[PDB]
Amino acid sequence: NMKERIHEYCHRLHLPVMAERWSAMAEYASTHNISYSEFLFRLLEAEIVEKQARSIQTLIKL
DNA sequence: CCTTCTGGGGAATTTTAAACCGGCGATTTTGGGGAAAAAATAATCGGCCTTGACAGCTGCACAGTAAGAGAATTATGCAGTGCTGCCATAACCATGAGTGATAACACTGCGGCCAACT
Repeated sequence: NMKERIHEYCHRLHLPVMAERWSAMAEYASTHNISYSEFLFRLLEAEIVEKQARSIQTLIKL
């Protein structure tokens, strides 16, 4: 199906965040009118928020 | 007594039969090509007719000559040792040439560090 392959690719790119955020943003856009560009913008926003949180945690760990 | 008729023979001419040679029309024969059929030769198939073997197994004996295996004996080639002489090599200095090295930039290999998944 589509969801399983999406999650596969997301994890292969090291983006379980992508699997999680795509669910939320997809639900929101299906419940709203989000142009594909804005949907992608929200996707990248969530990805980089989680990525920056992880990077800060790793730096503090070091 | 005389006249007319007839017959034989030699020469000239005509016709028909026979034989040869040539010309003309027909069949035959030779050559080549294509197709069909027959026969010859080789290979493959089935089957009948006839008989050998299976019945403990073959190792040994003698004949003569030659080969070979083992042991003893002998010959010879290698090695070992001493003394003397000759040839090679090695040691030094000089000069030339080749290669290992050094500087600089570019590309690649290896080790340290960071992150992602189980």
